[PDB]
Amino acid sequence: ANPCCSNPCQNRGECMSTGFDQYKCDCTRTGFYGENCTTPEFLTRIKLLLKPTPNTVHYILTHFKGVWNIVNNIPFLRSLIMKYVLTSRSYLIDSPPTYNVHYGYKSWEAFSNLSYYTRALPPVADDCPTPMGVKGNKELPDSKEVLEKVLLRREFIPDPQGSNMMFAFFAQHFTHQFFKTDHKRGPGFTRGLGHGVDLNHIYGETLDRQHKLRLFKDGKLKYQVIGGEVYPPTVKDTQVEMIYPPHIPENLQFAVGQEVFGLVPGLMMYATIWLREHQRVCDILKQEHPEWGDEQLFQTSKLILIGETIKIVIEDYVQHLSGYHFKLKFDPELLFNQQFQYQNRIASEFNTLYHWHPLLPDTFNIEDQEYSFKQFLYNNSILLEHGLTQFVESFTRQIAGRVAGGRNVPIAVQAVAKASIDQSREMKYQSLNEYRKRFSLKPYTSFEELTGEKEMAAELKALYSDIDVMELYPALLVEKPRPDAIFGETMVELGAPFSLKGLMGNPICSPQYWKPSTFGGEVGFKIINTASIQSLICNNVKGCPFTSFNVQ
Amino acid sequence: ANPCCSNPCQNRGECMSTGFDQYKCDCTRTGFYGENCTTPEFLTRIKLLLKPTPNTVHYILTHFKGVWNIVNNIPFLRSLIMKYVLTSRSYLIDSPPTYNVHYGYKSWEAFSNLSYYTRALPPVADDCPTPMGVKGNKELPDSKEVLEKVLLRREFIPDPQGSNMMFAFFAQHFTHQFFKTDHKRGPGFTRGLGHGVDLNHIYGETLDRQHKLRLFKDGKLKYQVIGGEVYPPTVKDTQVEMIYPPHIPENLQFAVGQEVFGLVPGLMMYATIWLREHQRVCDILKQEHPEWGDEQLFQTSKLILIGETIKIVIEDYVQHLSGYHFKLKFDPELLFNQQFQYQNRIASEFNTLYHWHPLLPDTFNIEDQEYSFKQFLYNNSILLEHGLTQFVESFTRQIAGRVAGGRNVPIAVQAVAKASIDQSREMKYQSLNEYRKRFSLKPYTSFEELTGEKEMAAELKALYSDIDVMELYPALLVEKPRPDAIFGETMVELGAPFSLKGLMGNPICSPQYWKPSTFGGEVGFKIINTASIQSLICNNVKGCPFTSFNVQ
Ligand code: HEM
Ligand code: HEM
Ligand SMILES: C[C@H](C(=O)O)c1ccc(-c2ccccc2)c(F)c1
Ligand SMILES: C[C@H](C(=O)O)c1ccc(-c2ccccc2)c(F)c1
Ligand SMILES: *[C@@H]1O[C@H](CO)[C@@H](O)[C@H](O)[C@H]1NC(C)=O
Ligand SMILES: *[C@@H]1O[C@H](CO)[C@@H](O)[C@H](O)[C@H]1NC(C)=O
Ligand SMILES: *[C@@H]1O[C@H](CO)[C@@H](O)[C@H](O)[C@H]1NC(C)=O
Ligand SMILES: *[C@@H]1O[C@H](CO)[C@@H](O)[C@H](O)[C@H]1NC(C)=O
Ligand SMILES: *[C@@H]1O[C@H](CO)[C@@H](O)[C@H](O)[C@H]1NC(C)=O
Ligand SMILES: *[C@@H]1O[C@H](CO)[C@@H](O)[C@H](O)[C@H]1NC(C)=O
Repeated sequence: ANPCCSNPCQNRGECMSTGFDQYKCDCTRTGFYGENCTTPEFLTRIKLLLKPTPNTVHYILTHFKGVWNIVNNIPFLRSLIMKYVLTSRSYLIDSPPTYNVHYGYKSWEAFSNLSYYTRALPPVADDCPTPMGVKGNKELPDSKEVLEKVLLRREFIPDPQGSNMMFAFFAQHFTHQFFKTDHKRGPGFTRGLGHGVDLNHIYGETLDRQHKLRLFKDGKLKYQVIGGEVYPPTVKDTQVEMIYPPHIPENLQFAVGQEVFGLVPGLMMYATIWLREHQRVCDILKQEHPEWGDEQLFQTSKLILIGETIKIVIEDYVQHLSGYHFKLKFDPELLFNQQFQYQNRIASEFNTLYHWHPLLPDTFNIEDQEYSFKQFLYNNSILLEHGLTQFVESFTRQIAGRVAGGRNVPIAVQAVAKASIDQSREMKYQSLNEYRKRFSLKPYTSFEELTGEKEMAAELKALYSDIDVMELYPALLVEKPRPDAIFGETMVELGAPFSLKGLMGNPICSPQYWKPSTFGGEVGFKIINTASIQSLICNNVKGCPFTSFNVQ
Repeated sequence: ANPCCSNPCQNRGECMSTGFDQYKCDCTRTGFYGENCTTPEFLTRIKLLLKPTPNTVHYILTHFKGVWNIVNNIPFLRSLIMKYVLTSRSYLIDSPPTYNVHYGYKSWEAFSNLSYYTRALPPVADDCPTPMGVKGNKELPDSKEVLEKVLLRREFIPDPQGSNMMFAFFAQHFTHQFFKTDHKRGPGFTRGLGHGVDLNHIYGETLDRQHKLRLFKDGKLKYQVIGGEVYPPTVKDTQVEMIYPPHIPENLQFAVGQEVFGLVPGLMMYATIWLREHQRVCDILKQEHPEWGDEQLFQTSKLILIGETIKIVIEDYVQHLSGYHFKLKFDPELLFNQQFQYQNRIASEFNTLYHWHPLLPDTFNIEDQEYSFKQFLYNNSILLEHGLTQFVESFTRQIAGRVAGGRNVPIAVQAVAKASIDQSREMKYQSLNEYRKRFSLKPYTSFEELTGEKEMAAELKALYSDIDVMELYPALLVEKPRPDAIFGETMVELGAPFSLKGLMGNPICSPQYWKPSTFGGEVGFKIINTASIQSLICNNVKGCPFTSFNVQ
């Protein structure tokens, strides 16, 4: 019955109901006027007829390698480009935040309550007739059918871009500091109240935890030496709360920080590399500051490690991911002369679009072995069995599945994939098209336009019947990838704006923070400014195993 | 022993210890280079030799009434001026926040932990020799001596600017949503985790509270009709936790929202006016939105009331306070084209500089009576006895004490004044001069320069011996007021930057929020844009008592 159920306001205007069966669009600053913020203002016209499309843009970024190699060596230009990608991307995210599972309207509860993931688009009014608003049928197609028909994996489809199990697991570890659904409250609620790259997955979400994981000597994190390698301390020694199956023999119940990283050796591999890293910096810092004490050593390293993380995430992780030939750059000063909010609130659409389960192969091949999901899970004895060096070697040399394209979700995690479907639904999401539009994309005219092929498209059409009812999660995985890429337009276009705001909207990037002394001097500032995934592994892994997020 | 104890870094450069008995200044972006961020860069030189002083600036703003009457009538100019006071003021506040009681260095703990009030200047290293760093004696002068000698009130000194008990009590009520020391943790810790104008003092700091204070009908706040007037409901009925002396007969234990507002009828007078206001808007909104429900009515009104508050605070409260002839303006768009962070962390220095106890008269004269502190306190029977209209009349017609100038602290709240002295000390504050400098002021060369007279100045010199050791709180109250003003340079120059950031760094002011629909339409947007203290009282008080923050 809500007159805004039809989602009538275009170009980002807001729908306000002014009656019962009447509504109104707040086209403020949308650049468009008219009943539904549709009639563009003259200047809008100009901009529109001059702005390339994500694909043409993507094309240039993907081709002309030579030109790019010139561009990448002319600092001004590089900063000029990065600055723009940085600003244009960011302008797509509401900051300060608005809307959440419970609020389709601004509200102070929505703004102040940090327990909710924010929303890029409001939920759907509960009294709307069809689950996507007004379009489509009384109910969406059965998630089990959707799952099986176009999601489940038949033959493992490797990713053409090259993503290996180093990339796959980094993505798990990294995003898991912020993606932490409080399943006690419901999807839509988070436990990462730090809403970003705060490194809580290393240090603990709370002071008590952090304090239990800490050594209180030279600023270091607690640990243990097994074999000759440095591993996280036990749950029995530290007493931190970790999630482990009742049969772990104790002694393998590592502590770490993010309570769920004991569930997969790939996470614990990284969790150990970072513990190692923290300690390393404590040493580097302590050499510079004989006068410092345990806290300033700790607090300063945590700042450096957060810097390294943001550096690696843009110049290695996202670089690989992008496919672009342009050398992305992590340089805070780029936004010192730009209007930019140094704050972030993680949106559930970024949580949902980030369920990259179609990256997990069918077996984890750790040189001389090929473990099953069943044997890999919760098995840190494998980790102690092979040990980082030959783990970075194994995983560096092991492609991951393709995310976009369709039918690549391991039937092992099919329960998780269906869950993504079911939750988006209970969270009253909007169609893939509403989202596409919200992100300046052109809505798909047919399921086939979506997929770029016919059998899945066909199966979708049978199921959803109207392209304008196609759900966001499924369509992201069942979507025509760009050339020899891992994802399609939708995934890169929604996630990009989200990923860059949380990375650049971190306080260490603010003019007041971005200065040497913040990090313990000009030496700690290099640590951040010279960080790479290769350096992270070289410095903390036994033999300087060569690494990459790309399989050779 | 900390080599930074001497506070060697000038022009806002940060001190980093690089040794044990060696330090270093991070003059980044300070505009100055050289060992102590002292040698100005050429461009700095230009700015410096062209920037008037707070007093000459103040002069112009205080004089030339006619010229101002012209400027106040040419929109462009007015926006042009307000925009600059708004931007220049704000650039004096670290946002994102840095430093706190426990951290003299940036730290993630400092940044993320919302339980601490932030710090404009870092605390003093615990291993520094003298309590202000390196300068002064092993101990500051006895607070009791300082209190009695230059703080306590002899003969009531009324404020030459005109402040009445309407102003005095509004400042109490308003600032008390954000100034809420958690005396169980220690000074330096706050309970207003909303860090600003969120109106928790009306709605409750928490959802549970809010929910108990709420009616759940038409979006209204719970209440009761006594006589014929509308007053807050009881603690018995609602069950909210209020602070009241064990002898309040129940039935006079009003609920309200800020747990300490039952302690003084002046607070409860406002707390009842705002309850009334909320309800009023619920009615206005409901008329516009027959389709809305209890939540949207509630959440929307709260946003409007937060708007009115920011409107009244800049165009009436700060307007009066300022003494300026220029018409201040609350207009969010002024900052839509400016770099500005829409966030705020309340600093303890703002808490301390805001203890305006020298405003309280010796008796509360409520037309036909002159109550003593002892009879006014916790006495809401007086409120029910006289009743808002003749309360706004009484208080409108009653000057308040002068804050600056010296010796005007009611001996009745001398315990609170001494406490301000004690706590600043325990919180390891810095001298008035360090603060003056941090706020682009010229340090006082003598106690007499500070006071603008000799007996107190003399008593101070006996006591502190070095001007450079004079403490921030005392000097604020014992300071030469500007002409016929209530405070001096330091109070206006520190508190200004603070007060404007918290007011303008509110999400409702952000481009995404500042739009009609956010407030329920173009109607609720007027409520905000046409708000005045006179309107607030007219609409909710029995006979439209004329009001003002100025005594005739
Ligand atoms: C073998 C490793 C993996 C396993 C077994 C696995 C398993 C799961 C499970 C059981 C959930 C929770 C399902 C629910 O009840 O809602 C989940 C959530 C998630 N997974 Fe994975 N996953 C793995 C790898 C990945 C990878 C490589 C990514 C890539 C980014 C990923 C991203 C996510 C995200 C973003 C969530 C949501 C986090 C949250 O909201 O708490 N997963 N995964
Ligand atoms: C008759 C009313 C008043 C009484 C009896 C009173 C009493 C007190 C007391 C006992 C404290 C706490 C002292 C401590 O630190 O232990 C305090 C704090 C404070 N008072 Fe007053 N006061 C009154 C009026 C005012 C007014 C009119 C203002 C003007 C703004 C004011 C501003 C403050 C501020 C800013 C604080 C700090 C709040 C906090 O940090 O919790 N007070 N007052
Ligand atoms: C820098 C580049 C861009 O903005 O074009 C870029 C940045 C971020 C992403 C990105 C997209 C989805 C999930 C995580 C990151 C991406 F795919 C591409
Ligand atoms: C707007 C005006 C200005 O900046 O000049 C202004 C702003 C804030 C204050 C102010 C000063 C001391 C305590 C509280 C507020 C003030 F006294 C004057
Ligand atoms: C605006 O949208 C409504 C609802 O979708 C539609 O019925 C109406 O005709 C549209 N009007 C214009 C001018 O676009
Ligand atoms: C956040 O808000 C929702 C509803 O307003 C509520 O269910 C949840 O408990 C809130 N959490 C807190 C800590 O206020
Ligand atoms: C765990 O790893 C060990 C050693 O790598 C392996 O032999 C075993 O099969 C795994 N555990 C399970 C339950 O499969
Ligand atoms: C810098 O500050 C220190 C400590 O106050 C002082 O002793 C030193 O002489 C100053 N040097 C310069 C060049 O300002
Ligand atoms: C904030 O920090 C201080 C010390 O680090 C601590 O005492 C306080 O409990 C912290 N609060 C929270 C919520 O972390
Ligand atoms: C409170 O004030 C009322 C009305 O002004 C007065 O009659 C009464 O004596 C006071 N209460 C007490 C306990 O004295």
